[PDB]
Amino acid sequence: AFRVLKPWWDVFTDYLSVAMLMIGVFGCTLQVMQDKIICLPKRVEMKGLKTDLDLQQYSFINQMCYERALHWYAKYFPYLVLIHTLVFMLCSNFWFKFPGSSSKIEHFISILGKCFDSPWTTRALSEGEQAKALFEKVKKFRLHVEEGDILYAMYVRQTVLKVIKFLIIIAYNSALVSKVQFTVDCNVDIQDMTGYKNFSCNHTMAHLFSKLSFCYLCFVSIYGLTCLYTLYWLFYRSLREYSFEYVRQETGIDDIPDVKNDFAFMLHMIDQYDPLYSKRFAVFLSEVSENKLKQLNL
Amino acid sequence: AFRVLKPWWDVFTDYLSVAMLMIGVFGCTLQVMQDKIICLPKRVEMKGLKTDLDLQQYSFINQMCYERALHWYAKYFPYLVLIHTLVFMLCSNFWFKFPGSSSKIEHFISILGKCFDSPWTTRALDKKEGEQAKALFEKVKKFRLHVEEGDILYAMYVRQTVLKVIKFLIIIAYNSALVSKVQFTVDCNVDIQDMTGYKNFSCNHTMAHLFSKLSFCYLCFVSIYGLTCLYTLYWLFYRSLREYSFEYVRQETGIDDIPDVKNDFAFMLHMIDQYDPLYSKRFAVFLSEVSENKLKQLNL
Amino acid sequence: AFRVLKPWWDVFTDYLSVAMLMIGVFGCTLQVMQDKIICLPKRVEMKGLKTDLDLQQYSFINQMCYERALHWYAKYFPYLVLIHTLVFMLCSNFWFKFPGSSSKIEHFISILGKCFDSPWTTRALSDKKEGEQAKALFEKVKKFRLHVEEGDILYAMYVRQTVLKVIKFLIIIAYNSALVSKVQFTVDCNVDIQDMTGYKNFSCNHTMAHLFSKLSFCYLCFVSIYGLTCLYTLYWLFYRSLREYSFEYVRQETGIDDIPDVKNDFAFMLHMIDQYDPLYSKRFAVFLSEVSENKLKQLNL
Amino acid sequence: PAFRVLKPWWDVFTDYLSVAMLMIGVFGCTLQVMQDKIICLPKRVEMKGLKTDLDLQQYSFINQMCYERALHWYAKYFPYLVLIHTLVFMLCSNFWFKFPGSSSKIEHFISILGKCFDSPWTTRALSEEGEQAKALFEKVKKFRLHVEEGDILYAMYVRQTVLKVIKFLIIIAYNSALVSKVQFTVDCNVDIQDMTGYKNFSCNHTMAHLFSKLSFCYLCFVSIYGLTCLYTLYWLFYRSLREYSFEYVRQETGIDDIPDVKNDFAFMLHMIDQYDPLYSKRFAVFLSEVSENKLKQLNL
Amino acid sequence: AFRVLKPWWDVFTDYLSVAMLMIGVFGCTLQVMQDKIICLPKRVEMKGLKTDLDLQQYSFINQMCYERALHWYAKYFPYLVLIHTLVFMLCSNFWFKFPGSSSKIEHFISILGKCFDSPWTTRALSDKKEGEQAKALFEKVKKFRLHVEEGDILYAMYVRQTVLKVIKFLIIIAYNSALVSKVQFTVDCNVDIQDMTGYKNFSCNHTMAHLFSKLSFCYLCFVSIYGLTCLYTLYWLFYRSLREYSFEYVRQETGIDDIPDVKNDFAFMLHMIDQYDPLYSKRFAVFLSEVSENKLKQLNL
Amino acid sequence: AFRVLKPWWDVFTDYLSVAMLMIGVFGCTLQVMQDKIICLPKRVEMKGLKTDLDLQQYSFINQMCYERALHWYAKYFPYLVLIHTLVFMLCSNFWFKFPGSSSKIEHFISILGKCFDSPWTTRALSEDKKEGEQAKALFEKVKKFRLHVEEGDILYAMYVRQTVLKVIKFLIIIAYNSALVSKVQFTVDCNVDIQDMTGYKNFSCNHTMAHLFSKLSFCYLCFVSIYGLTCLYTLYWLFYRSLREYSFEYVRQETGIDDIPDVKNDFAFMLHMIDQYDPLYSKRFAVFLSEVSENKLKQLNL
Repeated sequence: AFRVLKPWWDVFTDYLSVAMLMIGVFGCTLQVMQDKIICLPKRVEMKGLKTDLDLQQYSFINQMCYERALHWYAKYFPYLVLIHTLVFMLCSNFWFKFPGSSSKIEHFISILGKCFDSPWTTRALSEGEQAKALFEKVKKFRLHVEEGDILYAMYVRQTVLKVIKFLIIIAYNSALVSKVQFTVDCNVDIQDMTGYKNFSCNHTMAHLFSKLSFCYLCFVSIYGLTCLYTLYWLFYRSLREYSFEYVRQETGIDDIPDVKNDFAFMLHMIDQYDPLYSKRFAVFLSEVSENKLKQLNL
Repeated sequence: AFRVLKPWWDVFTDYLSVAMLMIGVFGCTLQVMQDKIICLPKRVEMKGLKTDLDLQQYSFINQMCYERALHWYAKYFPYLVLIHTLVFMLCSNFWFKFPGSSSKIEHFISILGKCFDSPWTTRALDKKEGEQAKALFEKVKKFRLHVEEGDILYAMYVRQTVLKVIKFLIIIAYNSALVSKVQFTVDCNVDIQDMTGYKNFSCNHTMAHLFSKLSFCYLCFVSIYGLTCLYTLYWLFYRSLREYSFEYVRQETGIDDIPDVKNDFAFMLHMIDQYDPLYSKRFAVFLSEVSENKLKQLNL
Repeated sequence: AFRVLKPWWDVFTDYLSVAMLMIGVFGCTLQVMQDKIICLPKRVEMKGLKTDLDLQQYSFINQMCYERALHWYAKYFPYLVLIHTLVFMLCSNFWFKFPGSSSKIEHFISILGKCFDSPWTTRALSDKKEGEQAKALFEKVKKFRLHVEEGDILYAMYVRQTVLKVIKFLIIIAYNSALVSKVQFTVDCNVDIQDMTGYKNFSCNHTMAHLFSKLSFCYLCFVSIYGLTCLYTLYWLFYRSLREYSFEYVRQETGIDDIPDVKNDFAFMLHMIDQYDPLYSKRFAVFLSEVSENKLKQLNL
Repeated sequence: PAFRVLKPWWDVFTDYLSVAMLMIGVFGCTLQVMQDKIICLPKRVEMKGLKTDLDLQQYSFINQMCYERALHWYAKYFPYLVLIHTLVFMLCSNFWFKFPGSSSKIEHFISILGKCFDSPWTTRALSEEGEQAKALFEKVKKFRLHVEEGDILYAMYVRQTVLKVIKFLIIIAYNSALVSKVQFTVDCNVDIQDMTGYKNFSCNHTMAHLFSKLSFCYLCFVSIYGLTCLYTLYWLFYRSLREYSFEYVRQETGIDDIPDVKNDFAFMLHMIDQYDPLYSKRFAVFLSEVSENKLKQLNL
Repeated sequence: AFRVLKPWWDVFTDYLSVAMLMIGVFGCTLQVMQDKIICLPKRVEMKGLKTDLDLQQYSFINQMCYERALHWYAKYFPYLVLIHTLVFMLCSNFWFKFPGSSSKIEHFISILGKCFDSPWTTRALSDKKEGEQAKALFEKVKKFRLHVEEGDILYAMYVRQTVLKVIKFLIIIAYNSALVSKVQFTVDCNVDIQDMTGYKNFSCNHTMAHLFSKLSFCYLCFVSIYGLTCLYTLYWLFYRSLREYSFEYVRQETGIDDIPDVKNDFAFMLHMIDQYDPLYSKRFAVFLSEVSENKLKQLNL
Repeated sequence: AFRVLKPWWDVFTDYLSVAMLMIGVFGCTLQVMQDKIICLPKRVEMKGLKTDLDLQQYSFINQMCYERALHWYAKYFPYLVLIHTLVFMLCSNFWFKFPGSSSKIEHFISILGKCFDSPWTTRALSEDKKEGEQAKALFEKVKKFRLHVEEGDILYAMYVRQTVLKVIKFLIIIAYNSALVSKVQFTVDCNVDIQDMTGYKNFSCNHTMAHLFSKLSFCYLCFVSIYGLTCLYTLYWLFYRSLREYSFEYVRQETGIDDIPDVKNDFAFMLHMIDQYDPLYSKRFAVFLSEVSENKLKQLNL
């Protein structure tokens, strides 16, 4: 189910994405509740000024104001939060398990699942026909996957997209997150239908839709930085053509070669989850054990 | 099944975390359907004072006072408690979820489970039995050599302990010193007289007494948890548990050839020994070469 | 699965305790959901008392009256019951769930279970691997005798738990009987809010009061039952010294005058288990006589 | 959960009727806490409307004072009485599968019956392996020593029926006498004369036309559960359920060696017969020493 | 499972019952949301007439009229539909689970399955295990012929269900047919509440009546169809003497002029199952004459 | 499943009915939420006209007018659409489940499945112990089934009946919907005779959900015609082929064995119908329809 190959450079991002969707859900709920703007007519003991206006007129006032005095973001922030969150969620997860190359990753998953528990591997690390069948599958998988370049340039594309969107989001929420102000001074000209021209407006949910904005800014900064670290690892160790050189001096069989391309990426990544399936794969990825099993079967 | 890997410390701690979550959820629920400031104009059988104010002017007054009069905490003690509770919860569950210290712990747990049902240990204290014993000894040597050098399990627990103590202290301070800024009858002096006219208003906040009591409850529970974490940190610092000593096992079973485990095995020992200080002796079975030679001979 | 060790007393108490929580929840539901104290100014054919008051001043009147006139409990009746019930539920279940006190329970239960299905027990009640298993059970019995027959870790906690529960019953009966005559359904309030509304001495009614009185009466009755059960526990835990046992009945029934009498924690364990089913006691105690072990060894030999 | 093998028809009908009573009570409470209460009006004891001139608050106070001082004993808290009574009558049907005194024998009978009806030795003998059946046979000997020893399980279904009948009779009485008095047009007289002004008021109970019907339904349902319980109590002392003997089964299987069980075996076996008259033969096979000797010979 | 065990009347009953339940659900949903009796006082350029009455006097008037002027059925056209629907549902799936009352037909079903699938039928109408298979089938056939053709526990329940169905159908049809002429959009209330509200005689319109009438006709029509199916059961149950069978075609078609004529429960079940599939009858009747057993014994020798 | 038993005519309808059910459900759901006239009294810088009418009397006016002044279909369209959709659906799904006509269809399907995938069928048309025994068993089963089925015409009429009923109901629907469709309007003018109670006589009422509901009905009517047209097309396959007489003519030339005759009546209907899903199961069935093939199977068994 691919859960084996998922570096900590790809799980904290999923968790932070869940949190972002949660903040968006709370914001959407809040904007669902409440009553929005509640504006009154300015007049440009302590008995009060009888405004004298009928209720539908006040609904006309409080509808004209909340579409001619509230800025680009302050009225529709929750929608932007949800859109960016869904974009990031789809971009990260679905990228690798795409349509173009879903087959190779799944088949490598199957081969790794088989070779993780090979009985002949257990014996040699201290069934024979099974070892031969596994060797055949390994050789075919090598000739098919190692002869490949797809599953390499999809993680680079996904991380690049994620980092680009992180930059864009920080930019957008930078500027227009200082224009969410409670008081406002609407000056519209609904003057013959209503009677009082210039009116004052005091949005209801602005305190929250500033604090939620601060929190979303923090979470987006964290996810941006983590994607930054992944983009750092992905281009500072040349993780193509991995090297089972320490494996050779580590296990004794000094003929185990170095896989390349998609095999290299799969190994270097699945190395991060648990640095032990590398040995179990390298066991079947050696030629001398093949002839040894051939002799033993005889 | 991490059951033996959970001392009394991180049992009382988790239960108190659940209680804190309950108080936070109830507080939020009460903050939802309990209205808000019900402010009214001030005048700074008896016929009532006809105040002459419309049905939206009063709403303007309420939604100006409930956001420029009532003090900081008294408006968001529910959410702040919820956030701090979530952090305190997901700050004591990383020694079992973070990659890089997890699979080794799982293997250690499985191995510790393995070396329990040993008839040879009963014999020490069926050809498969001898082969099973030898395989157990070999796997024990393998896992021990695996976890005996990089000992990040007397480190990560230390970091979690220090951070949890820090958070307890900060939370107690900030929710104690300001715990006296929630009152019933606050007086608002807001200057909006061109629209309504009345210049100084009085506001009674609805849920402003069930929150002081709730904050007292949260302070008490958090103080208990702070003391518990402090004592855990004190115990896990009273002596260097980075090296163990099964001198009792040696003096008891006559197997005096096993050395003193350290580092990762020290962590596992000194911790598991808190669950039930007898399964420790079980590992002592797969720790002597004398028994290994005896079993190898018994195979013949 | 520690269902074997649960005396008849705690057999009902836990159930009753769960029941208490139910009342708590219901009470809370009736507080937030329903309305609250209503009120009206007092002027202290037919007619109509026309008293102008815009329908916000009435809200201020209600929400000052029902916070400065209703007594200490009737506003907070549910939360107290929930809190005390959770306290009792925690107290009753920290005797089989305490680290450093539960491993003995597990070891004793495992040993007793191994003894219960013992076929060598059937043989001694009047193969080589079978005899080896019999000797293994005898050795396990010797180990358990050497380990869990010394300290009263599980003979000093049950008494403490009973003491705490009895104290809670006392304090709860006291408080919930004290004020339960101070929760009434017509209160007369006098706050000095006069410059802002006009009428300075008002009458008010707490809507959900005559029901809260009855619910609290029910809570008092159920708590008195739970206290009675705890009292019987404290009378069957202090009139017979269950920390010094003697299997004289098994000696009479089996004929072997060679099984000794366990004491202290083993005595506690045996005595408690004896209240679940009066059979496992003899099956466990049989595999402790030297004649039985000698017979098993001789059959092996 | 296997807690079905011992359940006569009486138990199934009792559970179903209990479910229906619970539903009636739930719907009633939901109604009583989701609509309008009594809605009272002031009494002045072409044309024109009789203007009353009283604000909303005063009217709400009139309603709340009247409809807590005029409506009689039952008609206000009706649904709660049905809920409590249904809870009791649902609790009585459980002190024979939870109480310690009867749980063990019940579970042992369950397991032994499950094994006994699933024995190829039954196909061997009734048509007229080795130690595993003997283990069951020894377990049967083990079972038929902890069981056939006295009257424990045949006290529960001979006492629980008594209490159920008693409480059903009582509830029939107390919902029979206090069901003539849930009226629609009631009159209240509160001395609220300085607050509102009028002295005697009239009040119609809003949802009172459904309480009479719901109470009729509850009266019929309690009648049914009472009759079923009465029948079971009559059975528990009319036909001798304290001594069974598979004598007809003795003729049907031919092996005239099966024993004559008593007390606990009597109640457990007869009620096992009630559910399906095929467990009796399916188990009685592993109860004859001749069958045991036949199995012993089969081992060789 | 029981798919072959459903007559045409059974499927028609299931369908009509589902329709009835749906109609009742729709009616209940409507009655929840919109039904409300409205009323106003009656006083015997166009200028308005000011009734002069407050906002609770109208509530008292409406909630007195809508309980003293609308008749018994009109109050709940939905309740009676729901109850009769539940009753018909209970009548459904009645004979099949009375005591356990399932093995009594499960044996017949297993017998029919084993009878259809035997090669011996093809061989007769044209190994040791097949000879053993025929022997086992014959033994089971004898056991069922003795057990099934022994009394009345498979004819009483279904017949009683049919009788109850006919009775309920006729009763509900009569009741909803006699008094459907009282649902209307105008009702004239003359209540005696005059010293309190003042306007003595009032007129009322019932909100959702001119729909309930139509729905009522709907129910009647639908119920009629179901009832007609029940009537056909009277045709099926009371005309044919299915309690006696006769292998009139078995001897003519398979050549074995010895196939017996079943009686009582077996005969009725055969006459029924003939409706579902007219092939299993010969399959079961193959093991109904001693000729088949003799042939099986000869071939297995 | 009766996969072979569904022509194109049985394909379009099975989903057009689902669409009709959706339209009806949405119409009813909307009707349940927002509706009902909002009437006002008539008079048979600008300042409004005070009316002096309470907030209950106006409700009574609304409920009397929107019950005695708006025409039948406009008042209850959605019920009508749901009912007609259910009826057409059930009529469609009758014959393939009717008592007395179902088991025969299952037997036909079983025979077809046996004959299509058969090593004997492949071998015979290409130019053992288990194979020979199975071939003999199939030959006997087919010989019995032909006389067991080709005796009457029960299941080859019900298709004619179902087609006739669907076409008739399509005619009826395209009648009623076209007729009572100009009676859905927005502004109606009601004259109730209630003057002593509310005071005004001639009232006007702007209905809501009309210039939407009416439009939906047009939609429905169009989609309804679809079903009817499809049924009419199936009528060509009904009474133009005389399908009650099958003619296995091409098989005897294209397979080489001129010993299988042409079926009639019920078998003819079943074969012609199954021939519209894949024009090859016919030959694979006719493989076990020649006497020479049975003789060869017997000889290979012998």
